[PDB]
Amino acid sequence: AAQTNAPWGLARISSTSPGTSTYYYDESAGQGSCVYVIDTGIEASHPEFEGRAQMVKTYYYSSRDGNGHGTHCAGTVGSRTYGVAKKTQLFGVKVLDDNGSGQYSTIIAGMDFVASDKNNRNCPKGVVASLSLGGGYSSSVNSAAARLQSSGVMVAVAAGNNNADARNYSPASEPSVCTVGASDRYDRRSSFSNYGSVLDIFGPGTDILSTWIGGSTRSISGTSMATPHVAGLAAYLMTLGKTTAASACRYIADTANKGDLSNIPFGTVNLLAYNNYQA
Ligand SMILES: [Ca+2]
Ligand SMILES: [Ca+2]
Repeated sequence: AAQTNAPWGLARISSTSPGTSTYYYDESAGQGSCVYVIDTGIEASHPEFEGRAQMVKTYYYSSRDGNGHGTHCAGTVGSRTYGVAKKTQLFGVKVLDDNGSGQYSTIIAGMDFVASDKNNRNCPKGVVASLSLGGGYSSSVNSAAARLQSSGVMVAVAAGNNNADARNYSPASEPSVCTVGASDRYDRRSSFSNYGSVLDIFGPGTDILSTWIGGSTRSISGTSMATPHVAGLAAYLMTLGKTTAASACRYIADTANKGDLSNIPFGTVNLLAYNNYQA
């Protein structure tokens, strides 16, 4: 399949080179996989989700996404126009309030929820969790991410937007998950992207068009706009049978575009998520 005039990030993950406009992908499109978006929620009614999104848990008074952040991230995973995995099932877990903030205890609960809840769901191609969030280092938060991974979920987390070593941020610094940095359309490390030895992979994160609340769309930037690219790619590869929840981050790194990025500090991987699609 080919989506012409795709958002640059989708085009980028299906090319060995920057500057293309077409997103090439296998038409299976992550069908039969499930991605939990742990965030501010998902506006499941957005036409772009085609009924494939639903809220499954909230830690606040409502399950509504009153911010937009979670809806944007979910859109990059699996919306029709803006998504990597256009036929995946999306599950919303609202651990962040409508200002985009959340307590560590709640974020941990949300992770533990997904580890259990997946057993109530029909996801024959496997399960992914996308965590576009984080704060300062916490062993408790890291441990929760490690548990979720261990339970058989592909966990992808944002590296953070501090232009610093991700070792001092959680869940970014948990080694056993997939820690995602951000790049821009000219293959530069995004100016804000964290870096460091803990990063597994980079994804498109600067000027990312996706879904927004009120049935709208907008372009925003962050390591968290890169995280769902990798989560969606994982789901896509899992549907294809190329890899598993336990091994997908490694597989993505194995098959990444190598050395294409600039302003990568010594000691940080120079690896850009790539679907290696051959028609
Ligand atoms: Ca290249
Ligand atoms: Ca890792």
